[PDB]
Amino acid sequence: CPPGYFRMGRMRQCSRWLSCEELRTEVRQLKRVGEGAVKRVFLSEWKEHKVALSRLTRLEMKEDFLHGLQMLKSLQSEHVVTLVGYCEEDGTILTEYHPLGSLSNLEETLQKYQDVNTWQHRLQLAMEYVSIINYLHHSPLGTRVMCDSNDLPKTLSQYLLTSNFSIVANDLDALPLVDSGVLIKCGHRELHGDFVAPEQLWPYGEDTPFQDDLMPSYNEKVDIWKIPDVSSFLLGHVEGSDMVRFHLFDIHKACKSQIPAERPTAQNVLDAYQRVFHSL
Ligand SMILES: Nc1ncnc2c1ncn2[C@@H]1O[C@H](COP(=O)(O)OP(=O)(O)NP(=O)(O)O)[C@@H](O)[C@H]1O
Ligand SMILES: OC[C@H]1O[C@H](O)[C@@H](O)[C@@H](O)[C@@H]1O
Ligand SMILES: [Mg+2]
Repeated sequence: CPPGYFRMGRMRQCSRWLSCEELRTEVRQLKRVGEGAVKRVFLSEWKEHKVALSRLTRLEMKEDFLHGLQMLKSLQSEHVVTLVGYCEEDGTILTEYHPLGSLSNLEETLQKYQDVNTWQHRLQLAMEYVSIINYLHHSPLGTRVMCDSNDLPKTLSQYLLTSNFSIVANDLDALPLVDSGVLIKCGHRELHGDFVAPEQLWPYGEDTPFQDDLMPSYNEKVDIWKIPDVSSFLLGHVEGSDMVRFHLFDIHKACKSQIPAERPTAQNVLDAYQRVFHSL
């Protein structure tokens, strides 16, 4: 669809984005389905279509809410959830509903849908995830980083499983730009652990207390760092999974280089995933 238009369901053609009056008069809210530091999300209906209605939680998270909306408007593509309508005044966003929901439900979903509970389909799932990262790193709005991914469940929370079994990014609230000398930080609070990239950890030791003003900024390689965790989750433990992990060890090891500049690009990881896929 051209910029500003959407298509879903049995729509053969593209319709303009809905506005405040259409959301106020034509959408019937059905039941809560998610939440949400920024949005409260409701399964809803609009004509024959199930849609998601995301409502701003607190007029204080407002700034994060419009960022995701602006990201959503400019980043429409096969990799992002379809934007249907929005209303800034009401702090609402309308998008295509995906009844399989969060990527977290993958294992639950794959038991009906076991024509696709194979290693081949899971690895293709993993290739779609990397394709999104590659798209975000080369987006209409420049290189964008999927900042809100400090642990596996939270990272998966941000993507949806479509009924065809593609993946799309959904939550784009935290999407800083990397560029000029423009680097980024994922929040203002100290990050800990091994899921975040090591350059996201405080670098100055226990004898220097954390000060965000001293925390050095970083770039889109923090997304590369997290690829093997998402890929491994998607492969799961069905026949062939460990065979695929074996062939992915080294590309995944390059994804965990302590030195960010040594990690591959998303395009490199995708390329290697494809070669491994067709070889097996
Ligand atoms: N279009 C949709 N179709 C189906 N389920 C959805 C849809 N949008 C959101 N949900 C569900 O509701 C949740 C909404 O979370 P999300 O949009 O990430 O809100 P949020 O406030 O930004 N959460 P956070 O990650 O803390 O910033 C998702 O993780 C899904 O479980
Ligand atoms: O919840 C929003 C906030 O969450 C975490 O602190 C980080 O991952 C940030 O990038 C993000 O801005
Ligand atoms: Mg989220």
